[PDB]
Amino acid sequence: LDPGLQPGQFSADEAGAQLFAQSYQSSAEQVLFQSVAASWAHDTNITAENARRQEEAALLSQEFAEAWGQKAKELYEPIWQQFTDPQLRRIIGAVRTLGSANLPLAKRQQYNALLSQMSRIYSTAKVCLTATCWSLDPDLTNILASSRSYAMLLFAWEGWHNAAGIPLKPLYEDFTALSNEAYKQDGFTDTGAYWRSWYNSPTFEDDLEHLYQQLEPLYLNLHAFVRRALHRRYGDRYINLRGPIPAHLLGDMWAQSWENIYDMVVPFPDKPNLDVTSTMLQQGWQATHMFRVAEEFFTSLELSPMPPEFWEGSMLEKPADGREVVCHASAWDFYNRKDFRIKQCTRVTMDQLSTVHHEMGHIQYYLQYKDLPVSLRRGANPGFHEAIGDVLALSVSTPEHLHKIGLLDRVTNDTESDINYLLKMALEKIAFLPFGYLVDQWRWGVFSGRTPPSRYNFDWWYLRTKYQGICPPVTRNETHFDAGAKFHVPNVTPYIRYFVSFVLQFQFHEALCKEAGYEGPLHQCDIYRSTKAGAKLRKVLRAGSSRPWQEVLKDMVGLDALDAQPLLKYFQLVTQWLQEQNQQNGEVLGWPEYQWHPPLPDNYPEG
Ligand SMILES: *[C@@H]1O[C@H](CO[C@@H]2O[C@@H](C)[C@@H](O)[C@@H](O)[C@@H]2O)[C@@H](O[C@@H]2O[C@H](CO)[C@@H](O[C@@H]3O[C@H](CO)[C@@H](O)[C@H](O)[C@@H]3O)[C@H](O)[C@H]2NC(C)=O)[C@H](O)[C@H]1NC(C)=O
Ligand SMILES: C[C@H](CP(=O)(O)[C@H](Cc1ccccc1)NC(=O)[C@H](N)Cc1nnn[nH]1)C(=O)N[C@@H](C)C(N)=O
Ligand SMILES: *[C@@H]1O[C@H](CO)[C@@H](O[C@@H]2O[C@H](CO)[C@@H](O)[C@H](O)[C@H]2NC(C)=O)[C@H](O)[C@H]1NC(C)=O
Ligand SMILES: *[C@@H]1O[C@H](CO[C@@H]2O[C@@H](C)[C@@H](O)[C@@H](O)[C@@H]2O)[C@@H](O)[C@H](O)[C@H]1NC(C)=O
Ligand SMILES: [Cl-]
Ligand SMILES: [Zn+2]
Repeated sequence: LDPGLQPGQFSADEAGAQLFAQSYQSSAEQVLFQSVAASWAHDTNITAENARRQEEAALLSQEFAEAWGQKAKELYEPIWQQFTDPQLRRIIGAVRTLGSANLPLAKRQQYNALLSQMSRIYSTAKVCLTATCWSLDPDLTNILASSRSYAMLLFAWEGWHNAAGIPLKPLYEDFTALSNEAYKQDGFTDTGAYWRSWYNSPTFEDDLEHLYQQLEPLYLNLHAFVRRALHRRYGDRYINLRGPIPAHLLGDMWAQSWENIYDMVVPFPDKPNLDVTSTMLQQGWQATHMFRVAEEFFTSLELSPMPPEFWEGSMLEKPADGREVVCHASAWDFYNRKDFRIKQCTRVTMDQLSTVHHEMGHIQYYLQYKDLPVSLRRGANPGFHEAIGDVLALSVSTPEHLHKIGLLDRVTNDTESDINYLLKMALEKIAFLPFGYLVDQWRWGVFSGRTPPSRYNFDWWYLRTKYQGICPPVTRNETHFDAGAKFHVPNVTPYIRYFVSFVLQFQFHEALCKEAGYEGPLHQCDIYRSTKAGAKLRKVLRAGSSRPWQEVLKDMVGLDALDAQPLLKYFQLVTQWLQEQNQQNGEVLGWPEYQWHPPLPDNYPEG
């Protein structure tokens, strides 16, 4: 560790703790910078030499975290919990938490190499047909989205899960043991306990379950309606009206968003076509247009534009040269208050437009809290950060807004059009809920030891069937590691944040619409050009993690807890309509033939 980056001396009392805290933050910026920079170089240009530089950069950050971590515990361990300043207790609480830096050197290197290898495996895996091979993004993504051929979709689903999942498994086991070993020395029973403590709610798991119970009837009804629509296209052989849906027929590799099958489920096809992708293609929209249009929504609210550094630095398309990259969208803060970037392999579609807004939301957060102490540059909780861009995307997807931006010529205000719109949004928002809830339930069980390696896939599919009511379209066994085929698992980044954001964003939407002075139905609200709504959103963004998230929420929304009510209110019309339709069609809500799997196509796997 470079001498400048090492800690000096401070008094062993609260007043000393304040100075320790101030100096820690000054040094940390450079170490965060070189780390993030080394990660960028690798993720935008995957090579062994860049991977090695990233591993070296991570080692340095562990050195840093060790020096300052041990210093905080040297001075403050028996006394920091009774400190009078609660904002101090949060940083000294953090700095005394070493994480992987608790590992001896050889295991640090093993830990860093594992993250590097798992990430490379997920992002360079391919499905080969003969000579040629498909990558996840764009090739397999476009197949899952626009093929309606049962066999083709199955070849893509099976291919990807095998390519990514199988080689990840032995590495994921080693990672889990090293991860737990590290956080066990910080006082947590396991890494999962550490991840949960970010929400600082002693009753987090029960609060989540009580939320899910309110939402589950909305999913069951969406599920049944959709299952019926599929049965009409695929037939009685491949779809069971009383069983789970095959996991490859919902438009998405993880069946996590159902937006791509909108055309099969749209109840009133004679109204305006709310999927706007084909108009985007016809008009010749490119990535740059999508980002500029996103930016302009932000600036309409009197929030910040993207700085020159973002446009010069960002990667907005998959590289055309001979270069491999991590294609999973991501937003980047370099912790120097100047450099902020998005890395997205942007495709020209309506959902990608929402994703552009999603990522730009992360950046806008960075732009607003950049003058705060580096430790306070986070969301109020991780769910806040994930909700910002989605909030705006709610206004952007409205037919009234799509008209303003030239993507929809008709603009009708009738109950059939509302049901079309609300159903489309449910395919994106309601269909995600079960998946968003289950990923970290799986991962928490793995970290606790409840799910050992011999049950990784057993317990994944139990949860997948339990919550989503889907089944794998081919037989799986414990050699498969289907969880590993989802980005966030091998990239070791938590998921519960997405479930929290899909609820929170409707709470934000309701409050910003009210502040904008908007009076009609909540699902028709567009906050475009509302400076008042902007000022309110800005207060949350500039606060960072300096105050408890319960208080930040209260000031914005009037409530100090997560609440499903605004989401229910938003969807109320289609919730009532879907119930009615399923009764009238004699549907069964749920999948009581839980053991059912579809047969293989006759010529599997040829074509
Ligand atoms: C789409 O249409 C709805 C419904 O509009 C209402 O019913 C229709 C059948 C017609 O008869 C309309 O003339 C009638 O307004 C619109 O929602 C409605 O918007 C109005 C005005 O924004 C709301 O009236 C307000 O009510 C509040 C009290 O909550 C008062 O403070 C205000 O003074 C104001 O009068 C009305 O509540 C609202 N209706 C419902 C059921 O929520 C909607 O605006 C329209 N959408 C678009 C994009 O034009
Ligand atoms: C499209 C979005 C990408 P994201 O912006 O949340 C992406 C996911 C990710 C996480 C770690 C490494 C690399 C990427 N998150 C980010 O880029 C940011 N670092 C999130 C952030 N949080 N605080 N500051 N920044 C995402 O993954 N969405 C969920 C719903 C999904 N598609 O499963
Ligand atoms: C991808 O990364 C490699 C390093 O892994 C970069 O290659 C270096 O480029 C510089 C300047 O052009 C040379 O001086 C080095 O000798 C190169 N290293 C190697 C191992 O070849 C490369 O520039 C990166 N590509 C892009 C587009 O950024
Ligand atoms: C797990 O399954 C592996 C491959 O899958 C099998 O073959 C495919 C083509 C399907 O038809 C399906 O029935 C089978 O699952 C096997 O090679 C492997 O032996 C299995 N693993 C164990 C431990 O038995
Ligand atoms: Cl999280
Ligand atoms: Zn995100």
